[PDB]
Amino acid sequence: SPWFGMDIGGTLVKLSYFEPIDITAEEEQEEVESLKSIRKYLTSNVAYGSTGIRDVHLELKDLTLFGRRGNLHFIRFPTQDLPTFIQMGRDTVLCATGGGAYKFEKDFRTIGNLHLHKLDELDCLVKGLLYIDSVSFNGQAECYYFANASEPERCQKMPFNLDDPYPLLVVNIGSGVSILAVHSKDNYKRVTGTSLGGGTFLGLCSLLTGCESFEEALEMASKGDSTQADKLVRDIYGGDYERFGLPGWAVASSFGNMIYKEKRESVSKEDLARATLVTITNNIGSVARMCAVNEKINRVVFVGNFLRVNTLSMKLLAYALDYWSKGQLKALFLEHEGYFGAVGALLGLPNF
Amino acid sequence: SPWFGMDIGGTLVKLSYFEPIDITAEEEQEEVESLKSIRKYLTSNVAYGSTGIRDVHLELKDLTLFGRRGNLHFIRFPTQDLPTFIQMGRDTVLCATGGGAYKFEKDFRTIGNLHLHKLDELDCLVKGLLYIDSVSFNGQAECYYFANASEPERCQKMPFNLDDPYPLLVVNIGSGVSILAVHSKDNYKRVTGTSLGGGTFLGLCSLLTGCESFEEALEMASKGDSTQADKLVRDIYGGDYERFGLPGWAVASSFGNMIYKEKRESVSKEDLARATLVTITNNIGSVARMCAVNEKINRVVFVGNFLRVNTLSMKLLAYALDYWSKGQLKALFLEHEGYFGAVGALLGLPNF
Ligand SMILES: Nc1ncnc2c1ncn2[C@@H]1O[C@H](COP(=O)(O)OP(=O)(O)NP(=O)(O)O)[C@@H](O)[C@H]1O
Ligand SMILES: Nc1ncnc2c1ncn2[C@@H]1O[C@H](COP(=O)(O)OP(=O)(O)NP(=O)(O)O)[C@@H](O)[C@H]1O
Ligand SMILES: CC(=O)OCC(=O)Nc1ccc(CC(=O)N2CCN(c3ccc(Cl)nn3)CC2)cc1
Ligand SMILES: CC(=O)OCC(=O)Nc1ccc(CC(=O)N2CCN(c3ccc(Cl)nn3)CC2)cc1
Ligand SMILES: [Cl-]
Ligand SMILES: [Cl-]
Ligand SMILES: [Mg+2]
Ligand SMILES: [Mg+2]
Repeated sequence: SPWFGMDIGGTLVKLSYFEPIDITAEEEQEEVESLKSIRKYLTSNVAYGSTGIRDVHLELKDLTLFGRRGNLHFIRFPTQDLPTFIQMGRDTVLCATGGGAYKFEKDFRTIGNLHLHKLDELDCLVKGLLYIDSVSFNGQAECYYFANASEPERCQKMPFNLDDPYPLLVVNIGSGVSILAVHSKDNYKRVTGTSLGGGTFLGLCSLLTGCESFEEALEMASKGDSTQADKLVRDIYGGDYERFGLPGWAVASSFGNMIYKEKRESVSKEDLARATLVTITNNIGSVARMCAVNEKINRVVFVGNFLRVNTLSMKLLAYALDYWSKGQLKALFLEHEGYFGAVGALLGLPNF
Repeated sequence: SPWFGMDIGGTLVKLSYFEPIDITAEEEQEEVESLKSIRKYLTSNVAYGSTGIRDVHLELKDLTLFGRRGNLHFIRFPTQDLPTFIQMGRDTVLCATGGGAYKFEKDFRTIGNLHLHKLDELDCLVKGLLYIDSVSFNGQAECYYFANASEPERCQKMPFNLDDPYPLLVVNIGSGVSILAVHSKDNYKRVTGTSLGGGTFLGLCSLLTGCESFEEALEMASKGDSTQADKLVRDIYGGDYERFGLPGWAVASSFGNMIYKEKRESVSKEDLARATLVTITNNIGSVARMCAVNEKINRVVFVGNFLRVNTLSMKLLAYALDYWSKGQLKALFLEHEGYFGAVGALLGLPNF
């Protein structure tokens, strides 16, 4: 069977596909035509239908997995379009994780003789993260941070070594947020979560601005000024509040200036998009900091797809975590941040 | 001079006024006419101008303060209307706290010979809270909780004793949120804060629903269904997620269902108001729980005016704190929750 790992989230389905490249002359004859058309279709296209996308830049090449060499591909599409995916299949062992592995279990079994193996979301995320970092990103670091995140004339992306990754606080920003504490390869726990995640950003931004996509929401936010909607410390005090170490630029009340009708009438869509992004991102960073202090962990890695093509939130997290922790916490990021559950699911295949 | 304590916040000015009731025959003759008209005007009216309100139900009667007996009155008005207040004064020692004590310092000194004494916000809140609880609410408890907050057929308001109030986690919900740890009468600290507070609720609700007042926002929210906007755990999994103790009704992504255009077109204003209230309140409770765990404090008291005439948020905080802490944290509330800074400022008067 084709080796696939699937993570069916509330918003996106993430798929990891291992394409063998050591196909002998005999193995190619023994392969069925449906298998050849599948492998050709996946490798000959970067867009699948109207909503499927292969993230070509993330591909791992010449990976040795399960005793074979191949390429590891990373594919995503909206969970809303899973019926189309299943219908394409109806006309194999599937290791699946995420909430949709349970919700859509009966749907996957409409594909005759298909064996669906639901795998623990926490196990898949941790095993997938540790595996990708162990094999590296084609010889480059999988993990990176923003060095000197306080000075913008110096803030630049730099590699970070996770060869001894324990302990680790994993902040998974999907539709919501889950916070995980990883103490060893076999000792990890879900600490807590918050409901203010990527779905909040996208849903609120759509209500406030009328944007029609995650990308359009980010483009609006890049042009906006969140201080037009937010009430800052200096709006309340007239300046910094030194007694409690609060700079004048710190947000005292997100959207707090929107209690005034005249300010609601002058704010732009871009301003509101930026204020939504800043509000959600700062809240995520603050919860991550509080959890790191309680878990006594100083390395905080952020995953999920809320940070995909989202350098604003990445740099805001790097700056905020460093600033508010007085330099005691480090914000870490991962190139394959959206796909670790799908990889971890694929890695559960030998158990069946 | 008239004995006043003032807390000038980003949204509301809170005023505590001590009305002496042991005025002798001689003292009444010696009083100036402007003083008599002030005392009569404050005690003969419950509405001052178009935006000032005296919370008559909070009045403390026959209080002995600074060697005199009197009544302690509690008055509020929007900070936006402070210029009108100052202009009424221009046609005394003022102990003032809050951010506006700094921002509007020069404005108060336009009142000739008026001495403004800015007092620390943390000192005023703690001293005011401990004082009011010490003198009781006219013989009734100042502090209360919601007993059996898990069962709605049993959840009822019940008094709580704070005669030995240490340690105490104070969660001050104004425009934003400040979290304080009180270890003794002279040992207390600001732990942290969050920018998702009452100003976020009011500002977002006004943007999303067009409501024109805090009261109208609460009335809309009482009629709404937050699950029309929020994505729940059961929306993602099809039910409860027992592996991590997450019930199906828990919110996985606030406003997360608003990523779908068809759901944005069917949601009502009341639903969005309720989702705003639930989102802000749950985030406040979660941050309070995390801070309580780190500070090793099990009594969490909520103050500010976000909870004024807001039983929904109070009961949500009581239920959530008890449920998510497995019964190890207790949500506490105070009748004079919006006025402790103003009282603490009034109590600083003998120092001048
Ligand atoms: N093309 C996209 N479409 C939708 N959302 C996107 C897209 N790209 C990035 N995002 C963001 O990524 C978030 C979803 O991240 P993701 O890690 O895939 O979560 P999920 O698994 O689908 N949901 P969950 O069930 O909570 O794990 C969305 O809420 C958006 O903020
Ligand atoms: N009549 C009202 N007008 C405005 N807001 C109200 C009113 N009644 C209750 N509120 C709520 O109370 C919150 C303000 O609470 P409050 O404790 O008075 O804060 P503040 O001191 O004015 N702001 P801060 O500078 O952050 O301390 C508002 O954000 C509303 O959510
Ligand atoms: C392994 C993995 O990634 O799983 C995926 C995942 O976790 N999805 C998910 C994300 C977020 C949530 C929300 C949440 O966790 N909670 C718990 C804590 N809450 C409160 C509320 C009030 C108080 Cl006073 N205290 N706590 C808020 C709701 C639920 C599921
Ligand atoms: C005594 C009293 O009541 O004073 C009144 C008061 O406090 N007003 C007030 C309320 C709230 C605030 C906001 C805030 O405190 N912060 C600090 C923590 N932040 C972050 C962000 C990211 C990360 Cl990664 N970490 N931390 C967010 C901003 C500021 C003032
Ligand atoms: Cl299974
Ligand atoms: Cl002073
Ligand atoms: Mg996910
Ligand atoms: Mg205040």
